[PDB]
Amino acid sequence: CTVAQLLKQNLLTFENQRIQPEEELKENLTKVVNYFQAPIDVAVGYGSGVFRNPMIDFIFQVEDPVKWHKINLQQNPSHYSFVKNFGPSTLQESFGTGVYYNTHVEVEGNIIKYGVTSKKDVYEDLKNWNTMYLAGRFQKPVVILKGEDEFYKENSYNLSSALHVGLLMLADRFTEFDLYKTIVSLSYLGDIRMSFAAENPRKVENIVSKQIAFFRKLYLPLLYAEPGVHFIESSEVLKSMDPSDNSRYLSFHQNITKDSISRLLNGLPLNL
Amino acid sequence: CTVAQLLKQNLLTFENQRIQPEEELKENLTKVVNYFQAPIDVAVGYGSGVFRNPMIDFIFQVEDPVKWHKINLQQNPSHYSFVKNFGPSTLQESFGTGVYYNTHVEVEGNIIKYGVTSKKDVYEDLKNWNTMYLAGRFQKPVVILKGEDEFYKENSYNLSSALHVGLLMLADRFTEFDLYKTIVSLSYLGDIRMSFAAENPRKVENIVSKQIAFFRKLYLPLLYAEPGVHFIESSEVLKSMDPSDNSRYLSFHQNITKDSISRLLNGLPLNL
Repeated sequence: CTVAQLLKQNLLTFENQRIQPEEELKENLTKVVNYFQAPIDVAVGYGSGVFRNPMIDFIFQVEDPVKWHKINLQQNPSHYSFVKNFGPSTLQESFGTGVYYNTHVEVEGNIIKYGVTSKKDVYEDLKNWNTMYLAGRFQKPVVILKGEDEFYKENSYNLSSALHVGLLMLADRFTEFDLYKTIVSLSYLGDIRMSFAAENPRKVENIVSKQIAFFRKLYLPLLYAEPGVHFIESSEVLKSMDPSDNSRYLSFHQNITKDSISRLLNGLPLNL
Repeated sequence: CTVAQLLKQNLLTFENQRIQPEEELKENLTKVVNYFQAPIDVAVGYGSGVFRNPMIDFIFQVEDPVKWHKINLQQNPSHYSFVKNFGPSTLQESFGTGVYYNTHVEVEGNIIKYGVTSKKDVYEDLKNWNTMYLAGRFQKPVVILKGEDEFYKENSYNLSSALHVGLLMLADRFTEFDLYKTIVSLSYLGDIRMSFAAENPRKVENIVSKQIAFFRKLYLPLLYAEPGVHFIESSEVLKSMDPSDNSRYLSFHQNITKDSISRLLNGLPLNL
């Protein structure tokens, strides 16, 4: 594969999001997601365990959390930290909100950490950016183990919106490195608040530099299709560049008018 | 004044925050602030009307919004956009929330736009970062027309925490430009969501470059006092540098250990 092939990716089938891991590592993560009996609608993998002893982080989007946590309690009560009372407690309030994390849980010889959240509040964030605490996590390279094509359709507008905010911040001439570092800076605090990011946070430069091939697969097709954003490098260097190359970063030019900025600004989910 | 003088600023008296404008513009601003009959506790000035026809932006922090708006309604009812009902109807739900804005208002020959919010909820954000929508605004150069010494004390931990997040994101060697651009990237989306930022948003490089003298007054003393962060430039060039000089950007080195990053991380308000 080459960087030029990344530009002609089918955006209507969401080919830019179809990031699959190593064939050995793939079904190893399917082994741990098919282990759970409770119905998982969308399974997400991310972190140092997926994008390579390390712990593999997961996100489980569920039809509804109270019933999912019920069945998982019957299957794996050792994952939780329960309370035994002396009286004849809390039933729904503990599981009905936010994302519930279970850390350092062994499943198939893998130390896993999975957060369970409502699929509805993820989709609402992916299209409205109510808090962007969830959407910001998916503006970065992730692996979808289950429910892929349904999730790609909902995240496409989120990815597009992320690039638009980047174009709003960067000037006339910018490099792809400045763009990825900017997109990462948007969700940095939110990923710390949601316990998404590495348990000890990494540097912005290191996040992008080590995942440059997947940041390109995500956003380079959106840059090629975005009207008014021109590639400066010729097609000869794009056909000869490996996506994981950090020796050269592509530079861009964008048309910056009063109408272009207002078009970018008004096409995002967070304006009244 | 020189960049070297900015390094030995009295942090105990919050001298790094005491940003006062031109003497002619300062009296022109307090004439607008003192015009309001309702009691304003902390008057904030920001935007292109303060850091220079343009509209001047304000933020009024009040002890209680419902009784503040009642006094301002009977004094300036033309500022608001009221409703008239045919029946003999909200009362408190319209003002006991968020920040209420009145846009394109003349006060004293100046077209101004002032937002009113609870001083209690500002201090809750300046200390805990519940949403950082309000705190992110004061991580950037602002002018305090009223309630300075009481506001500076509450914002000092906010500024210090902002620099710590920047150090979490920047690598071993970084420039002051990289630090300011990163700090701005943290509050960029939050300022759009709160209508703080200019009604047409500006590029990050322009926000920093045109305000470099005040970003230096804010954060250079904090970098001097921060343990493990050393200035690379010699004291001879710091004594010959004007704070508003964009020709040279100071570079830094920081010591990056697992205990240094954990100290920065756990010293922040947003982790349970």
